[PDB]
Amino acid sequence: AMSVQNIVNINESNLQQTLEQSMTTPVLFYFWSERSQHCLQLTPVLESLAAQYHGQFILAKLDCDAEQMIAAQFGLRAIPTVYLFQNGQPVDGFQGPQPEEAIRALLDKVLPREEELKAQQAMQLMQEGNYIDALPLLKDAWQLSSQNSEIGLLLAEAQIALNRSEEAEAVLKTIPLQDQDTRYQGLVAQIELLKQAADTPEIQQLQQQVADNPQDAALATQLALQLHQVGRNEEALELLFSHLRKDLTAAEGQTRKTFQEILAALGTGDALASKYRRQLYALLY
Ligand SMILES: [Ca+2]
Ligand SMILES: [Ca+2]
Repeated sequence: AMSVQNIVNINESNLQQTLEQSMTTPVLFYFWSERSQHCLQLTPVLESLAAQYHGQFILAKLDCDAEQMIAAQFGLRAIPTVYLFQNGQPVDGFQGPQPEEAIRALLDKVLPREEELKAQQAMQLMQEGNYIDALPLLKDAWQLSSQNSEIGLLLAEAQIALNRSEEAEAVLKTIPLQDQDTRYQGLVAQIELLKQAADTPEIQQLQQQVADNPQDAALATQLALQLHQVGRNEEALELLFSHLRKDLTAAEGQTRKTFQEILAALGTGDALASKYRRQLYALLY
């Protein structure tokens, strides 16, 4: 049934739909009467909570004078009654006037928390491969949830698809041992595979040659270039930046040129690049 600000008036034409809606979205049934002075207080309050809650619950007004038989079916003892429905089943409710505060308390006890809504917005974005916009929702939701496991797993999954394996690892190390179940174990395996896939023969050999020659700018620069080949961009940038802090001519300007090519490749939309651009500017000028 179509709502206007998430209010529908119940009659025999829409009872069954609304009861069915209740399986997915909680429904606040409000048994009311034009003749009830108490309904005159309650009505305005319930309608504006129906506005302020943006579809998180539907208000189902049942006029008990116009719809006497539908009302007898619910088993009313007084008008007004307000009953929260979920799964076609009454959950909680009350009878008589109530301040806004008791109503919210009844509503918020059942409605999804901010972090759950955020997690669901993020899951949709991830559905649309928009991992990049899912990330801030998941960080937000994860903090709000006090770093709960379920959200944790989603946050790690997002960081992995974004090639932020280090960040994902840091999240997963957070998870209680008892929650290290199937999904978690798949994530840990992905990470190991990702790491292995980025640990190239050429990188391994250049690595050791810089471990033992921690001053050859040209060696560090070819390495940085290999790291870039496989998306290890942060390591490649920090290492090129280490040597630029010492000499801007490093390895005869190849350090600076490689540094700026990587930044070019990462584009304007990269937090990582944008960080390093500003450090570069401050260092050069
Ligand atoms: Ca378990
Ligand atoms: Ca400066």
